[PDB]
Amino acid sequence: EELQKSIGHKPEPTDEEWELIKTVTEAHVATNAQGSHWKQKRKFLPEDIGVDLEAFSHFTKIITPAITRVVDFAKKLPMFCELPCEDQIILLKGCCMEIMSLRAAVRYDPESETLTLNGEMAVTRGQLKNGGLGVVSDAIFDLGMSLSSFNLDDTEVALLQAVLLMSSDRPGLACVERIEKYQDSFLLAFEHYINYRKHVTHFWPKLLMKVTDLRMIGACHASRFLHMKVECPTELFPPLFLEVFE
Ligand SMILES: N[C@@H](Cc1cc(I)c(Oc2ccc(O)c(I)c2)c(I)c1)C(=O)O
Repeated sequence: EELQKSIGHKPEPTDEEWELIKTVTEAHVATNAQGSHWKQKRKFLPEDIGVDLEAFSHFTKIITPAITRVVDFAKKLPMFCELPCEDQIILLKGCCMEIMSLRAAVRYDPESETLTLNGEMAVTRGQLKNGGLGVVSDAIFDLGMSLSSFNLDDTEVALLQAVLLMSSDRPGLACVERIEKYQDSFLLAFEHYINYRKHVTHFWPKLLMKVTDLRMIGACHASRFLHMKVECPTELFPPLFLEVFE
């Protein structure tokens, strides 16, 4: 590999990696709300709506499905299934917001300047921000605008998600080595898929910087959550939302 890159060849996926790629892609497509017809099926949140009580209410009433779809995505990855229960929980809690944010970001529309949540609710920066996210909204929107020129396909989005999922640095993990090895497997297949796609200069390095940003979005959301349960009541939070962000 290192030798091949030296010569200047950009290795494309092996047959082994194409299998992994098909698996991850299908896992994402099956659990991606509203499939590919999301634009027609989206409804714009009334300009008047939107910590703003009602805005927060709308978002939190649909976060349960969004969350379980992330779990559904992970369940369809055999590597994820090989991990012990404790690690599975830790990986899910860790990447949940990161992946949900990605899925919202990739559905940014310059025309309306909105993101689409769960493929059905189109919101502006101001609305998402006032409904509880604060600056996390700015971060997700900036990412979305930024990603439009990356022209990511379902496979690329799927692989980003898999890389986020398999983070061996989540506190409390037991299977550090194994999870890192899983991630390396995804990263390699990812880079090979990107060579095959032939996008844009320094594409791969630029994409990896997005991984870091999604990381940040997850972390700031944790802080936002602490700010929220100081304001909003506790009864305003759905049970699964509480389980994941504790
Ligand atoms: N759109 C995604 C899922 C998704 C659903 C929702 I509601 C989102 O807004 C949030 C998220 C966390 C919060 O604490 C609050 I308040 C609002 C986002 I960002 C993403 C998908 O397609 O799976």
